[PDB]
Amino acid sequence: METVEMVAIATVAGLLSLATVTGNILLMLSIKVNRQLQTVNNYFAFSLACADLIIGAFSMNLYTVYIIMGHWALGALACDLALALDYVASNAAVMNLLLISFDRYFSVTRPLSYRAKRTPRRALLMIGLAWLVSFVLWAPAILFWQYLVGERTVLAGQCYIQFLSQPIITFGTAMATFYLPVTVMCTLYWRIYRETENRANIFEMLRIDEGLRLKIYKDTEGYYTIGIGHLLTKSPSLNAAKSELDKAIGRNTNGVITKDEAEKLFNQDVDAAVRGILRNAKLKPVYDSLDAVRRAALINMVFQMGETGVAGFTNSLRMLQQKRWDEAAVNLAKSRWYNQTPNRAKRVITTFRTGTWDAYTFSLVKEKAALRTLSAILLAFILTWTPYNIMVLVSTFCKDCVPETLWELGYWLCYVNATINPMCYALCNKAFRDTFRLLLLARWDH
Ligand SMILES: CCOC(=O)N1CCC[C@H](N2CCC(C(=O)NC3(C)CCC3)CC2)CC1
Ligand SMILES: CCCCCCCC/C=C/CCCCCCCC(=O)O
Ligand SMILES: CCCCCCCC/C=C/CCCCCCCC(=O)O
Ligand SMILES: CCCCCCCC/C=C/CCCCCCCC(=O)O
Ligand SMILES: CCCCCCCC/C=C/CCCCCCCC(=O)O
Ligand SMILES: CCCCCCCC/C=C/CCCCCCCC(=O)O
Ligand SMILES: CCCCCCCC/C=C/CCCCCCCC(=O)O
Ligand SMILES: CCCCCCCC/C=C\CCCCCCCC(=O)O
Ligand SMILES: CCCCCCCC/C=C\CCCCCCCC(=O)O
Ligand SMILES: CCCCCCCC/C=C\CCCCCCCC(=O)O
Ligand SMILES: CCCCCCCC/C=C\CCCCCCCC(=O)O
Ligand SMILES: CCCCCCCC/C=C\CCCCCCCC(=O)O
Repeated sequence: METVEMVAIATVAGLLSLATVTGNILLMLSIKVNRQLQTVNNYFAFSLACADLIIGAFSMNLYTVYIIMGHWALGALACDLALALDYVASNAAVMNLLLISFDRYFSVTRPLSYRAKRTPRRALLMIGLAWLVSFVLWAPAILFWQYLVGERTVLAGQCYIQFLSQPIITFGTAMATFYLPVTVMCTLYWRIYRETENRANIFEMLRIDEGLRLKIYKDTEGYYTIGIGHLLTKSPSLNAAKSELDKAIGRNTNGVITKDEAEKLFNQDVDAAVRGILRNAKLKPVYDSLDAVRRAALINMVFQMGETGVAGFTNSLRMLQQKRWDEAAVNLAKSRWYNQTPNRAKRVITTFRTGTWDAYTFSLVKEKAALRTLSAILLAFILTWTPYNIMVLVSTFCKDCVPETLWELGYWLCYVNATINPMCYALCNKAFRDTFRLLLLARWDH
């Protein structure tokens, strides 16, 4: 290799390493330095940042020395240990994306029953096991394959995994580290998106009908409440209500909360109501029969009158599961419920009639930073790891088809995932972008 090429690769690969080290350090420090970022899902973001910091600092720079020198001059032990660090960190990154996806999946689908398991202690447990499973998966086969075969077939001046020499084995590892994780995460995301728009529609429906209060108030019974009828305490103390609010939110609210904190509290309530419906023998068959829109109209009724109240509408409930909506609408209107809240009752009854949201005027689903970040990091993994996995795919159908130059470039693209991951957080999350900016400006000063 020419000296002109040596300096150029060193500068470009060196700046890439610098951009990767900085970005993942900013991500780790942002979570450390900012309280608003100290959340359960960001424990996984920090864990992912640690894996990407190893890729940037170690893997990238060692790969550069290997390319520039044209051979491996550090010995077989140094080779096998460096391969172990590289594969274990790359797999720990994939396993961390799986932890982010699953946590986000359960927190949206099961907000009540999962956010009782969703502690920083359980995040740390899942993180450690992800790093341990990653090590136990790659490191023993990297170091001991030569001993099971009876020969080290990797030549001196060469560094690669011996068991990956056959393309089908490499394809097997690609199925387990790319194809299956990606299919699992895409399926998890489509469920997360569908649930989010479903839950947002129930929130906007009840916001119109019941009303949203961002400050502590008293309900009809005189108990302290917040949001869309979220009971804080039965205790006749405002400080007891404020303390129960801070325990539920995770911050010193002082009796005032945001719409998103009021939506999170409402989604636990939807889960509590849906648990009741499925446990009630009179509401369970009708709810199972109904579609997503009519399910929300039943939830609306439950939120207003209670479990037994809605169960009192025996003939309307029968007509709704028989798909005779015009008939069900007649019986629902001839009630004390319609007489008290005519505007709200008509809107609910129309929802049961049409099966649409026409009685209300709903906006498209507001994609929150969490959903957007998840989609961005998933697309970042698919984009940067696709070239290498296509190269693996074609190598199974054609022996030595893939040029050495292409393996080299596809490996570099895998590494680029570690560079673009902190960018996904900065583009999607305002709090990350401002903390990254704050930290960079603070470092520039002094
Ligand atoms: C999920 C497990 O991970 C993978 O399936 N991966 C797919 C792409 C290949 C990638 N690396 C790229 C650098 C290569 C290299 O020569 N590294 C040294 C300079 C010699 C030892 C250090 C080794 C292979 C690792 C990540
Ligand atoms: C050489 C060091 C580079 C490392 C920087 C850290 C990576 C994070 C930065 C990239 C994200 C870009 C931020 C711009 C936000 C624009 C928001 C938008 O319009 O959606
Ligand atoms: C956080 C993970 C650890 C980061 C440590 C980074 C060190 C790895 C970088 C590679 C360059 C150093 C390798 C020296 C090889 C040259 C010696 C020789 O010519 O034989
Ligand atoms: C209760 C399920 C057991 C979870 C054990 C997870 C093993 C560690 C590896 C991490 C990545 C694997 C996929 C993520 C599963 C997490 C699901 C959960 O939150 O329980
Ligand atoms: C993502 C999974 C792909 C990784 C492939 C590895 C599969 C696991 C099997 C490995 C068998 C080798 C274990 C090493 C045994 C050590 C023997 C000894 O004591 O010398
Ligand atoms: C995200 C979906 C992307 C679709 C994947 C299809 C595009 C393939 C990607 C390009 C890089 C692969 C390079 C293949 C080189 C092997 C051919 C050869 O023998 O020279
Ligand atoms: C990540 C930003 C870096 C900027 C992109 C430019 C660097 C990538 C390209 C350089 C590698 C060389 C590719 C051309 C093939 C040369 C063939 C050969 O080496 O035999
Ligand atoms: C300061 C660093 C300058 C940036 C590098 C320039 C990158 C431009 C993009 C195209 C890829 C260049 C690859 C060179 C091919 C030469 C082929 C060879 O002889 O190996
Ligand atoms: C021309 C297609 C572009 C493919 C993108 C590959 C990613 C490049 C990013 C990192 C820069 C590393 C410098 C290139 C190393 C030289 C390898 C070689 O061509 O022999
Ligand atoms: C609120 C604070 C956030 C704390 C989150 C802690 C998560 C744990 C992080 C991962 C550590 C994984 C181990 C990394 C190995 C590095 C070893 C090395 O330097 O080679
Ligand atoms: C986990 C802690 C790791 C500690 C770092 C150890 C660094 C490894 C040092 C180099 C030893 C190289 C082994 C020599 C094998 C020669 C084989 C050959 O050249 O074919
Ligand atoms: C025991 C289950 C009964 C269902 C609760 C509904 C009680 C009806 C009366 C009060 C209206 C309050 C406003 C709506 C929010 C209620 C939240 C909830 O308790 O799930």
